[PDB]
Amino acid sequence: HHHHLVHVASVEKGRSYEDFQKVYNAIALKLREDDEYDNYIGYGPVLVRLAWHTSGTWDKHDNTGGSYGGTYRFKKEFNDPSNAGLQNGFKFLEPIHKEFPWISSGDLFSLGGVTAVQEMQGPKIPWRCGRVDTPEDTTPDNGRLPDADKDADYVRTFFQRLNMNDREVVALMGAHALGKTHLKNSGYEGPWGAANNVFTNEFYLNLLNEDWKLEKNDANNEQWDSKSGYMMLPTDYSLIQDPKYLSIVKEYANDQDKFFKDFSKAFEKLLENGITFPKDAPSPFIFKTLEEQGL
Ligand code: HEM
Ligand SMILES: [Co+2]
Ligand SMILES: [Mn+2]
Ligand code: NA
Repeated sequence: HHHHLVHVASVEKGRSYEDFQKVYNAIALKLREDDEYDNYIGYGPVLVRLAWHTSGTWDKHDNTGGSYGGTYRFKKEFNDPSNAGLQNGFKFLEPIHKEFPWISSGDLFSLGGVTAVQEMQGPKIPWRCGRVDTPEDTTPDNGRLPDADKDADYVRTFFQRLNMNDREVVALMGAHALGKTHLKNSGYEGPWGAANNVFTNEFYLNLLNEDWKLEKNDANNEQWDSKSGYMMLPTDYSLIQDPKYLSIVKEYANDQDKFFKDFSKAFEKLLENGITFPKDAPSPFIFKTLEEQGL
């Protein structure tokens, strides 16, 4: 059994590193300017989640979904219950897309995530251009993004569809250092940590070090809560119930640099799943932060 859907990366006509650095800079400047959003968390976390949700529809079996097509712009995916709240990220990106109308939707959504991680002091994420918009009938159906009310076996099985192994899964879930759950979006409420617009290994430290109590929230869903005001989803808590996940959680809690390196690889892989880069395509771009540019 096999399929023949191939998505070849095609560089936006005549564009090079300097063009994409300008898009990065525009995103980063707006992150700095529109910093009141979500009680001064800012838009960084929602842009990371947008990049992940637009990429995380991928199915390795038939190459449907994924970042290439930019299909979140279509109402079926836009209105996926799993994507509730991402509209805020999309709205943030609208004036960026207006200024740089040549960038594909896929490139913009993925670059938004890269920019957010880097501007929030995370590792450098190499990023490749060339995603090409595909039509409305290529939009994947709802239900390909993960449920939160599940255990480690669910998590492991879920992520096999994205060709992610245990280490890649645990690394990727470290992004929950950023932002928070919002009851109206997901039926869960609260942050995973304190410094939730700074990219760190705090998710792993909190998971291991806090005193967690299994509680019911105001939407009648179970979540783990600490006296510090943090929370963990059942899927997150499963990373310390499963012995193979627990070993990796401990590794990243004890070595931020290792987490950063593994996250960077896994996040680039996530954003590139399903894309064929031709042999003569440009090398991955590593963008400078605003702080690096003195901007
Ligand atoms: C089993 C896998 C996962 C589950 C079940 C899950 C679940 C959730 C849920 C329920 C929220 C709250 C949404 C809201 O109420 O606004 C959330 C937020 C978030 N997740 Fe995940 N997540 C998963 C994996 C990931 C991955 C792989 C990434 C990135 C690499 C990620 C990044 C984020 C970010 C950045 C937010 C914050 C959004 C904000 O503050 O606006 N998550 N996640
Ligand atoms: Co098939
Ligand atoms: Mn065939
Ligand atoms: Na400010």
